[PDB]
Amino acid sequence: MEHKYKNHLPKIHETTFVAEGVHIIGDVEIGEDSNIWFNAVLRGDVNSIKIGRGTNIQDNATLHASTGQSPTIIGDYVTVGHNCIIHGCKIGDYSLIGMGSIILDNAEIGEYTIIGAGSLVTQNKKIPPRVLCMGSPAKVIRELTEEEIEYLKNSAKHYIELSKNYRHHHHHH
Amino acid sequence: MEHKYKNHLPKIHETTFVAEGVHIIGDVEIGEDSNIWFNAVLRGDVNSIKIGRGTNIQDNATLHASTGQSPTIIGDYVTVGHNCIIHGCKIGDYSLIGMGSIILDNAEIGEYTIIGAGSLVTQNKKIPPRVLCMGSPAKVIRELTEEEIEYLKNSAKHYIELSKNYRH
Amino acid sequence: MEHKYKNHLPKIHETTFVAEGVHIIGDVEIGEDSNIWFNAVLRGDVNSIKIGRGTNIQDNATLHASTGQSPTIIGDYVTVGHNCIIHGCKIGDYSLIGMGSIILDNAEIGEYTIIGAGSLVTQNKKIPPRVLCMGSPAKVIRELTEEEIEYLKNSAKHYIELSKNY
Ligand code: NA
Ligand code: NA
Ligand code: NA
Ligand code: NA
Ligand code: NA
Ligand code: NA
Ligand code: NA
Ligand code: NA
Ligand code: NA
Ligand code: NA
Ligand code: NA
Ligand code: NA
Ligand SMILES: [Zn+2]
Ligand SMILES: [Zn+2]
Ligand SMILES: [Zn+2]
Repeated sequence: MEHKYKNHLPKIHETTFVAEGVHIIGDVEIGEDSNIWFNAVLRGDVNSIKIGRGTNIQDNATLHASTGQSPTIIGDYVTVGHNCIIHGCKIGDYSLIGMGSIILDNAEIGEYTIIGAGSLVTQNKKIPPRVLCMGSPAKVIRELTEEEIEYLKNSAKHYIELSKNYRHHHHHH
Repeated sequence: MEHKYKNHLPKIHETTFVAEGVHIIGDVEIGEDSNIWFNAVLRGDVNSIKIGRGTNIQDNATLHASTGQSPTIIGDYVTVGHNCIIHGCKIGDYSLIGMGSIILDNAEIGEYTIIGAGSLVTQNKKIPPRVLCMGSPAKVIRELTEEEIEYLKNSAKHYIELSKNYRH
Repeated sequence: MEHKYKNHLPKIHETTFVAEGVHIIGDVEIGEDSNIWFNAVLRGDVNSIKIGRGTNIQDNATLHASTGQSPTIIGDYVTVGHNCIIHGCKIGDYSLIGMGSIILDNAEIGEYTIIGAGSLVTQNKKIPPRVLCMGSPAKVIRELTEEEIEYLKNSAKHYIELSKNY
């Protein structure tokens, strides 16, 4: 579902997959090949949400922001895990937010970074590119390996392929 | 959406805002200007849920309770953050439950208290009023400042304004 | 709702309770008297999900799995708490996953085990039967008492009875 808020209707690319039970409200922009999964809520009322190209927002997640704080800005080929809370933060390209994590206002996650499952990235926290960061409050643990970087090169692209299988549902018996 | 459970139909004030995807079941009472957000579940089957005036229950949250344990009692002008799990506990007026927190059966949160995001308030835990409490397990950190009290004086009221802007 | 994915239709027992707002997709099998609560998502697209008999999956939870990793296999009379994330793991009979917990790929929870609320069981972790395990990352704390075993013997049964009252 797409809902209007004041003078704002969501701007959703024609190639974006939106699963059932989703609510996208107001000032939300979602780029090509991005894919939004079951029961996710993307609420752009008090502030804006922008999602780039080829990014997945997984099931039961919530995206929001705060009046007068940073907008929610998510780059390209990002993976946001199931049941995440993404709140007024910036996430760089190719990064992965582990399922069940919480990212608070004005935080920034560099590109090609893994946030471990169940992490809490607190307000204003700055996380560099190419690291593993995890815990509550989350801390930078180590640099990613070449294999982990390669995994991030393609994790979102596999979700794009998965979402195309759903977009062609009416082309399957 | 409201659902009957046995003999119980939800008692929702005429001015309560309820977003889409919400399921409110059974013995649930919600007061004037309270506002319930997308995909929240308020399940009053095994015990009662009561929410006062001007309280927000944010998106993807779950409110439930347990047999023979404490009902869920939430006061006025309370903020319950996104994806919280609120279970058989008492929450005093003007308090804020940080997003993604879990509050277990028989816990009590005093009035004018902030629970930090991602906290776990354990069973039977009593958190005093006018403090910041955070962590898993959650611990009292310090008393709130008057600026934080003033924030709590208005956080729920700004949510009321927000809900009215949807023009339901 | 039971959504088809490619050639996979969910196989749901006639006695399985499924609440409103639920999305069950693809290669998902759910057995007799199991009960799936409001807004839960059970997504069997990249891998399968199997749930036995008398098991509850509570509100706002998500079950999923990963390509090339272990399927999600949940036994009989299991309790999965509200807003849990259950991912490519095996859960033994009569176990209880405390609300808001996360179980990652290839983990195994032994039967008659309690995972404390808000816990994280990491990938490939094998939790023995008949213990309490809690924390993030979760650790085994102690063996369960007879009182707690009795509680696990009745927890899912109470959810079966609750679901039938709907
Ligand atoms: Na719509
Ligand atoms: Na829904
Ligand atoms: Na959640
Ligand atoms: Na790891
Ligand atoms: Na993607
Ligand atoms: Na609505
Ligand atoms: Na909050
Ligand atoms: Na509890
Ligand atoms: Na096919
Ligand atoms: Na714990
Ligand atoms: Na730890
Ligand atoms: Na059950
Ligand atoms: Zn918010
Ligand atoms: Zn419950
Ligand atoms: Zn997954």
